[PDB]
Amino acid sequence: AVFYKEHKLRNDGLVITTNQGNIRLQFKSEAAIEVLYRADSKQLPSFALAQPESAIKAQLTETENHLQFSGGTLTARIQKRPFAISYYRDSELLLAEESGFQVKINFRFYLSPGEKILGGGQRILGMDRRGQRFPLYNRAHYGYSDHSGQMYFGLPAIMSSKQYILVFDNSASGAMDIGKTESDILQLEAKSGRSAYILVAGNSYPSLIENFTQVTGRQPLPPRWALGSFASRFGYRSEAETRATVQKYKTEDFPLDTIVLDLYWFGKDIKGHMGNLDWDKENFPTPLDMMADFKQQGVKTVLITEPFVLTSSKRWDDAVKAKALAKDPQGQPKAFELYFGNGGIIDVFSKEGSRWFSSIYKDLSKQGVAGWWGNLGEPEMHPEDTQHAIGDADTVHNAYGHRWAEMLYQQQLDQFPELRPFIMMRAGFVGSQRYGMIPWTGDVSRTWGGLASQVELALQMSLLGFGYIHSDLGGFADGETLDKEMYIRWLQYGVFQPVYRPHGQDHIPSEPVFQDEETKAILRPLVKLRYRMLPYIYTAAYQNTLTGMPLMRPLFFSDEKNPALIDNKTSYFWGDSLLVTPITQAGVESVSIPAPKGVWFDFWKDTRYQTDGAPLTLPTDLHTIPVLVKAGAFMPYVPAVSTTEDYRSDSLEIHYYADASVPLAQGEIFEDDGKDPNSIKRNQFDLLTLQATHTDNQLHFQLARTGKGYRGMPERRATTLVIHNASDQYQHLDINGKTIAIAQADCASTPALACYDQERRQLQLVFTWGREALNLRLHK
Ligand SMILES: O=S1(=O)O[C@@H]2[C@H](O)[C@@H](O)[C@H](O)[C@@H](CO)[C@@H]2O1
Ligand SMILES: O=C([O-])C(=O)[O-]
Repeated sequence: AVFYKEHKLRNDGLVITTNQGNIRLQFKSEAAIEVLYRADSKQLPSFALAQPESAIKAQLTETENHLQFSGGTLTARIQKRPFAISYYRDSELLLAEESGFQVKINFRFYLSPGEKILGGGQRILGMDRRGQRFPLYNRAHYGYSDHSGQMYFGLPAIMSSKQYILVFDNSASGAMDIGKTESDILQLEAKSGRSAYILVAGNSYPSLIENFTQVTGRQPLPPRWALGSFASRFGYRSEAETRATVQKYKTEDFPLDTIVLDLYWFGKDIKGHMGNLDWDKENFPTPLDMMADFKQQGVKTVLITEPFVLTSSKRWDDAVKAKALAKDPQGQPKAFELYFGNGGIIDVFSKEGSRWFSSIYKDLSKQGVAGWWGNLGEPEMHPEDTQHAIGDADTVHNAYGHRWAEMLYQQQLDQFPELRPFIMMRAGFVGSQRYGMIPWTGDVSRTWGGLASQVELALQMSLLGFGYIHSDLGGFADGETLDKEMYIRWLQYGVFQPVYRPHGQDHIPSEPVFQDEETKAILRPLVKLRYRMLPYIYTAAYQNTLTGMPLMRPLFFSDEKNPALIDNKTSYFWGDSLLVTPITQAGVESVSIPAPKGVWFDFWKDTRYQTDGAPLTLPTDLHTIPVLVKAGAFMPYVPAVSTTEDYRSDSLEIHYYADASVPLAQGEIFEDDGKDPNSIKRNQFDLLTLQATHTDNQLHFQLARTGKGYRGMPERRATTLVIHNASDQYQHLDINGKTIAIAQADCASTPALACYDQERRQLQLVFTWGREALNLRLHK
């Protein structure tokens, strides 16, 4: 039994006093509030908030039985007796406390009937997690397939169909019960740590995510090369083998930006060497030459590092001596048995651990390393009596990887202020995106079920801040012989998800260049397609940096007033315009795609479909997976290159999908130098926009460029605009008032400026796109 006693308004925050203690409410923006219970006491600081000490002016009003604390869109309604806070956007009930806070740490809230709940991060349980209970304790799930209540990267956060996000801003071993134990109760609990939650509201799912990333952090734009092709396996055993793999990509004509080196770079065996963090010179004898030779071919090098230093490693004595390791309660270095052997964990929460670890990254980055892979940051083993500078293992567990990322991000920005850090990690916390974390879904089995779970995993992480969530393409764990069909399907899906990184245990090849002729004839043009689509992908990335909009969006974005779509985890949006339906079983002959009402085109075949609600049945083939294009889409391409180091947009090819049903459409292409962390902030970019206006007798395109440009930017781009489903009635074209006749023959066979292909229903326009506005008008 809890009740209101008294309140103060101080430094813009409302401090309430109950019979059981102090509660501090600070608005972190107009649509986001931090509620800290036990505000009187010493607690761990926030990990989730990008600006933990901010509070914006709010309107407090008092009545008899209630208080009302309001920012712009979000209102906290604080009932006095019994004490219960509830949350409103306008006068719509988002979320009400039941008992609220208790003692362990425990928060309890009501769930409205029919409310659907996404969240928890990586779980394979269904998209609506209501009716489920699971732990908040990051932990490996080696060889998972079609089920998991607990894996590498949990998030103490949910997204509701009421269009709010709730963050349990707590790093400790805990649990989430989403109306499982009691129908109508959401319960959050932890063993220790901060007793705080954060509620964020939105008018729509895009605005919600914008609001969320506003307060938890925005991903800075990764380097363009992160959207390229990675060569990876576990693992290249030598410099010779790694040079041969870069060579194989060249001699097989597959694009390649980055080669990833697994744990054999620092020692000849899986066991016994972890913590060396230095080249195994018997197997990598000339690594500066190696990395420089690769950079001559436009190829970057990424190295795996782990949080553990083994007692058998070259660096044990030094790490002990520097006080870099986490300690036991006696106060000496804590050592424990890992798979790899006996060892300690680097204390990234301490000054001495951070400096020691940072110095090692600095030395290797100076040698040529372009990016970093941080593996096992759950941490994979983490005994409860391990003591970090700010708390014990069970208190800090779910923030270890988060702090590892922050440490490494700050370090890379300090060493290379003109480059974008590349940081790939397995485990983090809410807001780790603000440190550039690129997560992957761990050690997935080489099974169809492993593939069939990846969309669910990607969407759950994308919705809560992680745009670059991806999988080990082809599958990682076990298997004895390649499942060729599953592999092909996985690398096809690969094209339409955030990072193109095939990776697996090296008894079966993960790289597409090591596959048979049929497999390479299928995948080679799709990996080239990935490169041709870089303007589309990089523009989605730019939008993610601006607004948190993820690259993969769920089907439920298409209709916010149909909550039944929340369950779908087989069809998703890649950017604004493509609905992708991966094939997740062997031998599937056709698919039923639940395309939103409107007009859609087969991406591969140009076929036009219209639907008023009913699904579309498409046949399948081995060469592709089913992709529909939304009418009104602008799909931009550039010619395929071997490496994004050679990237050029001097030649653009843009495909517009016309339909009279879409009378107004827009597209955007974001260009910059692909490497500068300050390009957006300083406006050192070239933002191309395209607007189509489609009426009964006219189709009109308005083209423009904004931004201050960048070094090497083309002043003029050769542009081919291909209009799919173009009317055969268009008589003439004006380009900036200059009339041009539309040829009706020989389009593929003449240097035609405007030509209609009657057999394909495509109108092709070729022109020069310079810095000034350009208007193209077609009239009947
Ligand atoms: O248990 S593993 O086989 O899976 C772990 C990682 O998640 C993989 O990405 C990595 O390639 C392996 C070697 O460093 C690790 O051992
Ligand atoms: O829709 C049009 O404009 C047509 O097909 O003629």
